[PDB]
Amino acid sequence: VDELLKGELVPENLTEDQKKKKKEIMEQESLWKNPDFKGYNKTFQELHQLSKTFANNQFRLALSNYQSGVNTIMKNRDWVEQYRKEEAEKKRLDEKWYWQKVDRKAREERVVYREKMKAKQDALNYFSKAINHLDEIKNPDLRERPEFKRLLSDVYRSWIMAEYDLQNLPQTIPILELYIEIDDNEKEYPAHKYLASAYSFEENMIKKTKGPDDMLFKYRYKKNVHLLRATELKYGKDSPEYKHIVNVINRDEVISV
Amino acid sequence: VDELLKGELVPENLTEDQKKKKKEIMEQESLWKNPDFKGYNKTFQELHQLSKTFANNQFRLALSNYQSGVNTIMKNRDWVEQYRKEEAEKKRLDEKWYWQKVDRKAREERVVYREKMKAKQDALNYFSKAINHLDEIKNPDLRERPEFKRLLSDVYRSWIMAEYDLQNLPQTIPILELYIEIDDNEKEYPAHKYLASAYSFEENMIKKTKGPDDMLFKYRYKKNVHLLRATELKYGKDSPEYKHIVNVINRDEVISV
Repeated sequence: VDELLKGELVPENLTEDQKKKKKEIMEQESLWKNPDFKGYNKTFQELHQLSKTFANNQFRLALSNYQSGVNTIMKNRDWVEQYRKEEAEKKRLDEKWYWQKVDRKAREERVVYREKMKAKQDALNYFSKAINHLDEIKNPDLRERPEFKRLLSDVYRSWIMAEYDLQNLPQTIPILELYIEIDDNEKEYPAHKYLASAYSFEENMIKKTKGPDDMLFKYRYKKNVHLLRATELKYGKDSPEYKHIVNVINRDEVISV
Repeated sequence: VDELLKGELVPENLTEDQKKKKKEIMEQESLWKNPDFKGYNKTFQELHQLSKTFANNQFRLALSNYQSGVNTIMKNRDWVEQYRKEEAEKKRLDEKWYWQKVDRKAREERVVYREKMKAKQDALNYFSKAINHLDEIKNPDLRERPEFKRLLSDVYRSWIMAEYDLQNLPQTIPILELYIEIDDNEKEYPAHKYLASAYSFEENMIKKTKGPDDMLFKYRYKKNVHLLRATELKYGKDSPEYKHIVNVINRDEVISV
């Protein structure tokens, strides 16, 4: 089942009394129809943010931004694939020595690396906008629907992957922790694999800058927990990989005998 | 019986009158409930240092540091054992001379000695922190409990053992003397063995630097006293070993006939 097939958050249209109640409100607003009205006090007008119309409108804005960021990554890979194909298929009439071939290859790598970093930053901008649109949906009931969770995981997953490619490891930690709190996302080993690297980066920075010992241990403890969890999720418990990790964790961690 | 099994100093929870006194104070503190209060005069809040909550909190901090220091020492021996195992099992395709094997061996000894001292220094910092935590437990009654004496000896013993390895012998004298004043640690021959070496170091320094003669004798006398006591505690009085030490000490000391 595809949760984003219809491109909507909650379908809005049953009680006879409720239909009667809605009818009189419609007539009341007809009497006071004033498109030029602007409420001095915004408290009443801000109640619209809890409506289904606001959530549906915000959902498509976040959906559109998510799609735009996805296109940026996909087109970048397609262009890079095409670029190497065209570079290899063109003739080199002045290329006869091996060190010339090495130098040409390094030029291609710089071009490819340059465009990948440029694409990642553009895609992250769309994902960051997609995050902001979803964070202003203040209705708790609409936040638990499968459609909301489907997009929120996809937005977080793409954002974390792109932010990791930009070497922004510390900024990936808060999104990853919110990621594993949705449905059964905690059971996915890739989500725990990144947290292993993300906390390892934090641990090195505290050690490199000679930071507080309390922060050093908290990051070191968090690093092993998600590193061990990923080993269990991908290779299984009591596996040879699991046994190897425990020895590494135990040697690194502090134990009392 | 393990005094550190529960990891606490004194278990905190009976008289009807006392239960009434505790009731009225709790009511009074509710009236003046103000989490932002900060006492301008520190004398009254400093009385919290005599509480059981403070002593338990300090005891657990010292316990945490003691465990970390022992982990530092123990993990190092695990690494040293593993390092020697890995070195012997790797292939040496470019080693054919006896002096080459001697040369390769000496590097491993230098690597091992370098890492051991780093572990000893790292563990010593944990023990010195553990020592400081216990010193600010100001309640004499809580200092006589078996749990406190159990941890105090263990912290002192590890700190003394580590500091001797860093060749800082004169620093072990004050800690060793406080060690043999707790329970029946005075009957341990290792305690008096260390004091014999430590006071010998002090005797040489006075002799070498040509210090006062009075300090030369005092370090010499203290050296002999603990040297003889260690011999007695291990091999027994009127033993062949004990007779050997008495001949040495009498020859070394100055006597009048």
